[PDB]
Amino acid sequence: RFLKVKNWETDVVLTDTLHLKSTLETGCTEHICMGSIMLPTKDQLFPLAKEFLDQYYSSIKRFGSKAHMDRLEEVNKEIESTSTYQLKDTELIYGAKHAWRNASRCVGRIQWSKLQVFDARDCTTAHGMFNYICNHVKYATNKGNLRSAITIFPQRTDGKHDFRVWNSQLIRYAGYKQPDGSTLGDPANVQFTEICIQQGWKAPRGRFDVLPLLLQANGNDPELFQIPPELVLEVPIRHPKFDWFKDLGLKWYGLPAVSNMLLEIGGLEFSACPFSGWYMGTEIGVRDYCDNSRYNILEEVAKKMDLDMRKTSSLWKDQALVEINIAVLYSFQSDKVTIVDHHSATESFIKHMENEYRCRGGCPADWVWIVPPMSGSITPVFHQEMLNYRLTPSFEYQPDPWNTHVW
Amino acid sequence: RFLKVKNWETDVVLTDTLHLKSTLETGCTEHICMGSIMLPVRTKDQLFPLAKEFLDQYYSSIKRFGSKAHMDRLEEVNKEIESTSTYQLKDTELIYGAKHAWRNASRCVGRIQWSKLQVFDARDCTTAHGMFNYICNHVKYATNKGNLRSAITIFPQRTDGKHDFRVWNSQLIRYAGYKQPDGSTLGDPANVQFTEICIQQGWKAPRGRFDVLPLLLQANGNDPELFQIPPELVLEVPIRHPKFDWFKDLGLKWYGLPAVSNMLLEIGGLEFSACPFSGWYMGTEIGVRDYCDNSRYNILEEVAKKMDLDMRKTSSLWKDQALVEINIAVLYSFQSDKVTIVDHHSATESFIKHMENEYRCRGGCPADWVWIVPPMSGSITPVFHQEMLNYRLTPSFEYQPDPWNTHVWKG
Ligand code: HEM
Ligand code: HEM
Ligand SMILES: C[C@H](O)[C@H](O)[C@H]1CNc2nc(N)[nH]c(=O)c2N1
Ligand SMILES: C[C@H](O)[C@H](O)[C@H]1CNc2nc(N)[nH]c(=O)c2N1
Ligand SMILES: CS(=O)(=O)C/C(N)=N\CCC[C@H](N)C(=O)O
Ligand SMILES: CS(=O)(=O)C/C(N)=N\CCC[C@H](N)C(=O)O
Ligand SMILES: [Zn+2]
Repeated sequence: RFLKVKNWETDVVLTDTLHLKSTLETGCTEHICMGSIMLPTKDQLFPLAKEFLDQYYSSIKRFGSKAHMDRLEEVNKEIESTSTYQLKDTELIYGAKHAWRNASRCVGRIQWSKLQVFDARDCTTAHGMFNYICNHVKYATNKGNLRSAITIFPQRTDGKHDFRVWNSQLIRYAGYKQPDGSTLGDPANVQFTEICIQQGWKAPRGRFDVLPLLLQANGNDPELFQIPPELVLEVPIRHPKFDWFKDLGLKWYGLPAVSNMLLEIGGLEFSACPFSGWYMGTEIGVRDYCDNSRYNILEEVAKKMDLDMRKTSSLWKDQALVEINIAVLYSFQSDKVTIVDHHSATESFIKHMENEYRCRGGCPADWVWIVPPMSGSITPVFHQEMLNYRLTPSFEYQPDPWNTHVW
Repeated sequence: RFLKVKNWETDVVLTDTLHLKSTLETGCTEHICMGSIMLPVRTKDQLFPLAKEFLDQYYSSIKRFGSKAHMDRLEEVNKEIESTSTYQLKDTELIYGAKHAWRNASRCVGRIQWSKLQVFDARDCTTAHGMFNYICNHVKYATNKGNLRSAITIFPQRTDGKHDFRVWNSQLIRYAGYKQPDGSTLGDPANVQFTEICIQQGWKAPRGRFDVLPLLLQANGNDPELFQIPPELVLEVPIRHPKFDWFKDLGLKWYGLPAVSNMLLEIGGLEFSACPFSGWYMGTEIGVRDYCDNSRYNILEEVAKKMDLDMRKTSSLWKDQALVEINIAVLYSFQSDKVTIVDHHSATESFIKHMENEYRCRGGCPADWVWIVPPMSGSITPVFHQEMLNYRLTPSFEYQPDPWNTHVWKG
């Protein structure tokens, strides 16, 4: 019931008690671990509301005050009458920060308390959503000095009036299937791109075409909008030693902004809650550029480096991988666009874990996601035992809207 | 029930039914995943079901389930248990058992090889000297002048827990570690405590950076005894780099034969507490972990210094750059000397093929992703993208506590 985690490089041992406050299920059982699986009424709402308000009032050190009991009454009263309730601004902000704090897959949580929350619950139309999102993009980008932000659209009602951003991220590149059988641009976005085209988007059919936004307000049919190009900061990729690197014609965008998740606070469900921070370099250099099902540039880069590609044991893939990732960090830094390397980020996360253990009694963490996709064991997180469990408020996956929506 | 796993790179989806045959616990629950935790005397009562389950599995494997030979063996084992409180495995069952413990080892990426395992039956051994002789033969056979062959040597099983056979070494071949008065460590820091024990037992330490440790062997619950492996049996590889001529001057070498000796082999409820086994190295074990872990030889700085990398900011990726060069050197050296080794690309690609074959022919393949994914270049290996299910099958290899913690010293 009190659980220990050991760091095997430092022998530091931490005791976790926070897991007892865990509510949602992991997918695992006593017989089987599913740790590496990517996706494992009024009666329901009151305990959920109560549990949240209790933690909220405890956090402002007013647990069991007349203000607390009054609010609990108030939220119960509103549920009994309307079947839902509305969060105070203070609760919304707390809930949002805590959903980030509880995100077991996020290595960047040392930042969790510095999150600008944009309350867009007064939004009613897709044009309204576009305005809120441009404002978020501009604020967060901050001319390259990135600031974490979330924009929160109105909460789910009967579930037939959902607000959704159909894009997986606010800013992403189009993917096209070609007569050739190959893919131009980002293969991850082939399906969404087709949905955009079918909805009327004029695709430039290039390698790095910034997708349009497909915004759904109030369960209505979604609409297309182009983000003003001047609000989309992009970084040309060059290498500090290889003058040829630029001829690869690579670029990426500065602002990572996940737009397809669901924010749950106090049992209320926010299906449109785009949030943004900044990149760890490996996300772009290792995953986006080198995944086989992504831009898959390893072959081309190794060729320019004139590495012996005959045998896997020459580690040509590993050498190219490093140089690609040096270029990504070099380019962002040269252009003064915030980016963090995996050494620095994982070091910060260890310090964050220690803070969380000291001040909160633990930190839910998913090792499979926290350890970077390159140079795993030379980062301190590789050697850190982590306990994974689900706390609320949370960010949850939700099904892609096109599978669900009724036209 | 049927459980699905997806490969997110290929979209291949596999279906697991083998998890239904799993009995032992994982450490996880519906409320908590312990997938990254390193470590999360039986009665006659519990022994016969364990034997029956194992013998049913054995007789099914040889297509003799429900045969007279099957039934007579169950009765024979049952009678032996009630009469003697334990039983003895037939040689065939021992071989099947040891191979299956390997097949079931969810943290092992090398399992494509599981069916080729040379099993040395050392159950007639009685003394530490007898153990030394068995182990020398295992080393020489497995080494095979660099053409490494997988092998296991199996000493007598546990009886009352007071007469255990144990190899105190964590591997048959490993380098000494010495803590210096100034707090620095000479040699391998992982082996400091064991080295101290060896010295206290009477080993004369050469006190260098790569001294092969003596064997410390316990037979029949007796106090352990020291022995030096003949150096001519210990194959070692000097580490050099194909392009960097200064790399040799780091003075690095490593041994060719990895031979884990501190695990317990469980077959049909019987416990083999001394069962050293060996295969061959994946390059990253040495080049990433043994050389570059901060708490091991820790060579990253020195290598990057010699490479003249920009070491003032982590964001130059100097550590990553040096890491690749070290790992190229390890593979180049082993290959140049004709000592078996496998790179992490080959080994993981082979593992995915193994895993797919196991799903099709066995109904599953328990695998621990945390351990299977290599410690460098994770996502450019196919295993990173493979969903895996981890569960415990028997026969199995288990951790056991270190014997210096439990041993009753006779004097
Ligand atoms: C400020 C700098 C941040 C850094 C460096 C960072 C880093 C990361 C990384 C590397 C991942 C793994 C992503 C992947 O492999 O696709 C991740 C996941 C995640 N992050 Fe953070 N993040 C940051 C900010 C934020 C913010 C502001 C939020 C929410 C307010 C957040 C919430 C999440 C969530 C929910 C996941 C898991 C998403 C999933 O399961 O796909 N992050 N983060
Ligand atoms: C033939 C070539 C083999 C290769 C390339 C190989 C590869 C590996 C690697 C890389 C690991 C993780 C090691 C670590 O990080 O410390 C491992 C673990 C393991 N292997 Fe294999 N292995 C091989 C043969 C064998 C054999 C012959 C056995 C037993 C018969 C075996 C049983 C195990 C077990 C039980 C583990 C988990 C050890 C632990 O939890 O500490 N392997 N193997
Ligand atoms: C199958 C496996 O769970 C999957 O590839 C995971 C592994 N670790 C990951 N880690 C991060 N940060 N992001 C990912 O997309 C993944 N993918
Ligand atoms: C805490 C964590 O479980 C621990 O460092 C593990 C991670 N994965 C590993 N994987 C392998 N192959 N070997 C190891 O020693 C480890 N160590
Ligand atoms: C998008 S975010 O909120 O800042 C969190 C983060 N840094 N990464 C999340 C997903 C981004 C994705 N891995 C990508 O490479 O585009
Ligand atoms: C030792 S073995 O049975 O061949 C399995 C294997 N390849 N590795 C297991 C342990 C070796 C250890 N990682 C080492 O670096 O010495
Ligand atoms: Zn688990």
